Amino acid sequence: KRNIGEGNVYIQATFNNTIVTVSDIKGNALAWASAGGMGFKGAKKSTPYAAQITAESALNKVRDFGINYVHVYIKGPGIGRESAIRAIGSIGMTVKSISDITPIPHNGCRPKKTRRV
RNA sequence: AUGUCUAGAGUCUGAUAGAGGAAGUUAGAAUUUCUGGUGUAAGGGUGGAAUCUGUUGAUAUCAGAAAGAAUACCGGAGGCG
Repeated sequence: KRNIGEGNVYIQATFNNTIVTVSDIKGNALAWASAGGMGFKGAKKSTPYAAQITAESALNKVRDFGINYVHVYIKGPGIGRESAIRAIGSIGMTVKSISDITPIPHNGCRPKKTRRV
């Protein structure tokens, strides 16, 4: 039984999966959840509905860590990232900032090759 | 074969644009690996799966260190050779 008050919620929303981590301001992780862990599999893992369920389950995991004050971090092009933020709002835990940490290189590390050569 | 001229072509003077070339320095983002924390059962991937990765602590997240390669935005019915 601890009280933190402040916190962060990281959300990675790629084309295959959604991962939601709830962590301190320092960044130390309190809990996490994922679409694969929420029982979905296959294309369901990347639908906006699965993102909504994953996020709200992640926060329900941490109902009793005495936090109501979060910074949202988003990366990835997934369709339902807005749904993740919307569900975080729907749970009633208030947000103070929304950010993106999507890595944009300065042209290094030549990427993968195209599909269907 | 020997002269003459300046409009062709050059030299000199002045102005000016440019990823032109070579050599020597420097930079940050991102990625990977390694080390140290938080934390748990998935991660990853496809039309759909599996191989693979992960309970020897993954993925995710925070901090530090190292190396390599390439230079987003400017940036195009551009510029130079």
